[PDB]
Amino acid sequence: ATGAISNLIPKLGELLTEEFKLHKGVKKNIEDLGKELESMNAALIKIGEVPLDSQDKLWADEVRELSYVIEDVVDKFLVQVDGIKSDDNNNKFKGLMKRTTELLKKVK
Repeated sequence: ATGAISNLIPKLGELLTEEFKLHKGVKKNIEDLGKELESMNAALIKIGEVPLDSQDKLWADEVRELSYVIEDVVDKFLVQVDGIKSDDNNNKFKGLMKRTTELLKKVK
């Protein structure tokens, strides 16, 4: 037999494609939100030059509430990204590669 290599090839292919779909989906979501926050930031700067009513005050509170909501989602994403970098299973690559390369040295 060839060990688990026959089973490993389609699993790595499944992992490669699913990781690629996840990256592109997350990358697009962050960029699309960043585009709208930059557009909102530019609009709020133009309004700051205007010499406001109660509706402006209410919408200012809605802007502040949205900032909290987005900041919470982004801060927790940064924490999870930091955790994946320090993850135990994610750090096993270098340990497997060292054993993999040393065995392939004996081949050639």
